[PDB]
Amino acid sequence: GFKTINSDIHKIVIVGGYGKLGGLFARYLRASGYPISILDREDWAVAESILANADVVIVSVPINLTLETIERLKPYLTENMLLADLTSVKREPLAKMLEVHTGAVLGLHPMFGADIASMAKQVVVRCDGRFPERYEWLLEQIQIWGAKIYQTNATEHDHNMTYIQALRHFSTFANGLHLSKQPINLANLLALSSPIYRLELAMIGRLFAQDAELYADIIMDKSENLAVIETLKQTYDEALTFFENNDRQGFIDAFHKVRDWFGDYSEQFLKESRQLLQQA
Amino acid sequence: GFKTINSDIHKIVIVGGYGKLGGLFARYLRASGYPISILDREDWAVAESILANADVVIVSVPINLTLETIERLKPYLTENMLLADLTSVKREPLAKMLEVHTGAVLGLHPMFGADIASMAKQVVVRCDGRFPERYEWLLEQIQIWGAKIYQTNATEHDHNMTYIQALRHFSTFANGLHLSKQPINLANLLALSSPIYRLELAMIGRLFAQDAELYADIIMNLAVIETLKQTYDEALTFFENNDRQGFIDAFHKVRDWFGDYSEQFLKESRQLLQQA
Ligand SMILES: NC(=O)c1ccc[n+]([C@@H]2O[C@H](COP(=O)([O-])OP(=O)(O)OC[C@H]3O[C@@H](n4cnc5c(N)ncnc54)[C@H](O)[C@@H]3O)[C@@H](O)[C@H]2O)c1
Ligand SMILES: NC(=O)c1ccc[n+]([C@@H]2O[C@H](COP(=O)([O-])OP(=O)(O)OC[C@H]3O[C@@H](n4cnc5c(N)ncnc54)[C@H](O)[C@@H]3O)[C@@H](O)[C@H]2O)c1
Ligand SMILES: N[C@@H](Cc1ccc(O)cc1)C(=O)O
Ligand SMILES: N[C@@H](Cc1ccc(O)cc1)C(=O)O
Repeated sequence: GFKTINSDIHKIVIVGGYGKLGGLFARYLRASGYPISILDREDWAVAESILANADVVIVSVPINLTLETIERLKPYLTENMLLADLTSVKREPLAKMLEVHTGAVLGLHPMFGADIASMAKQVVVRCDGRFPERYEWLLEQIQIWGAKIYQTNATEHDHNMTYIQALRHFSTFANGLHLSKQPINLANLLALSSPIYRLELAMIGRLFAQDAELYADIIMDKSENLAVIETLKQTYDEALTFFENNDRQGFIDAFHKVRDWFGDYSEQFLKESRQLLQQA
Repeated sequence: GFKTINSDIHKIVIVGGYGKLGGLFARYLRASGYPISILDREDWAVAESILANADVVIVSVPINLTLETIERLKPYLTENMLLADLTSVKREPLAKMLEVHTGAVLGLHPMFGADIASMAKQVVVRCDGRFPERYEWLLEQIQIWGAKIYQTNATEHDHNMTYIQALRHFSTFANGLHLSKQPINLANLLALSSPIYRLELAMIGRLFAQDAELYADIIMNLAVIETLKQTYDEALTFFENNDRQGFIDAFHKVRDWFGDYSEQFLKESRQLLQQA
């Protein structure tokens, strides 16, 4: 149960609302006192009646269907409505929402999966479209759940996701792929693993419990993503050289330079990770 | 304070005892009622008196100095002593301990760093050298502190460390190296990061807070890192060829290799972060 920030909101439609993320937001919104209607894959025959008199429309469909879904909403949108999305990429969905709708437009990116037990300390990225004064209530509602909002423009958002998501999930993918080809039994590795070592494997394996299509569409979104993963391969080759050459001091010098780049974050991360495992 | 499993142990010598791991073991053993003498980098001129009447000698020096350090102990060792190590590699240190000492010999590998706040649920690998009946007390003592003992031979230990340590730390090293060359500011990435995404970066940056020498010696294994290089290529090909279904099919096959561990790891990681 959560405080209802805006009691003048009488109907919220979630497009893709039987999905994992859309469903999660539907639950949180219902628990905050807002009536929710769902428009999912088999409901378009009655889109007109589902969307009729909506105050808010939220789009949470597969990345590769998002832009066509936004266009499909066009005939049913009225100017008083808020149009928003939850998509992992922002530049193109935000531009498309602003093109199809003349009213308030808000881009969101929840930086978490649908398996969260609570919204406490989870981050949602805010990219303004139009009329932010009309949707302040929704940003405040999300914070009532305990989430934190961070604001960027949609282009900067996607630029940062190049590193945060495309690079990182590509890398984890390659690590899991590699492990899967090795002549080893995972349970044998786990028996020798203390908590930190178990967590090393968990951070790789947990990726594969999720939807392949999500990670495919994130990584494939733009040519900057291909470019950054091509450079990861070049760096892997550079790192390898130290071990082929048995150049222990070269490795150490590089390790020390990388520590200076992290700065005090290296020691903070060591501490945070230890505390995470100690409690648990 | 921990229960003293064996009250007949009157002197334990830790070679490398002012170090991070040696110092940690010295603190646990002192707290378990065992008198500790330290033999560190400067102390070899008085090694005769340090090692005199020792019941146990534990080696905890840099990996690259470990075998020559064991060799250097031979003149001060007597048959009744227990000789043991904490080294991250087991096959060469164990053999060299069996070579220079006629008495009880035990190989240990603590699977953790010195910054632990307790031994609860930490793993120590056990590789028997000689006369395990003589050192059961110490295996029990370590468990009194809350650690788990897992037993293997030194060859199988070393084989598993290829994957658990060499592979994983090399890959984390290459990822931090790569990140350090990107046109980004870490604080800015962190401000967009929910707890799971902060942990993605934490798991890389925390490597670099530790001793570069340790990871250099552990990694230097080459085969598995060279094959990782081959897998990076296969993975990249999906994105270069815009082969989405290929990627999805490969992702599904990896999930099947992890089996139910994928979902268990998703749950464990969620729980770890929610507790925080
Ligand atoms: N699950 C996550 O970790 C996560 C995290 C952040 C953002 N997102 C975003 O959520 C969206 C994907 O949703 P999900 O991850 O919950 O996956 P999902 O597959 O579980 O949900 C997607 C839903 O959209 C529905 N759908 C498909 N075509 C439709 C159509 N034409 N009209 C209406 N509904 C349609 C599906 O039936 C499904 O219920 C993407 O925008 C993605 O970037 C997901
Ligand atoms: N630190 C870890 O996370 C970790 C984990 C598991 C195992 N280990 C093992 O710990 C051992 C020691 O490393 P540490 O991590 O505590 O690093 P460290 O540098 O803190 O400790 C090494 C100690 O050995 C001393 N030393 C150097 N040369 C010596 C010599 N000739 N004779 C006696 N002492 C000497 C140093 O002065 C120092 O006090 C290695 O065998 C390593 O594999 C370390
Ligand atoms: N990467 C997150 C889930 C997620 C996926 C895609 C996103 O856009 C955001 C979050 C996790 O593994 O838990
Ligand atoms: N890898 C552990 C520390 C460690 C290092 C070497 C070892 O042999 C064992 C454990 C960590 O990052 O916390």
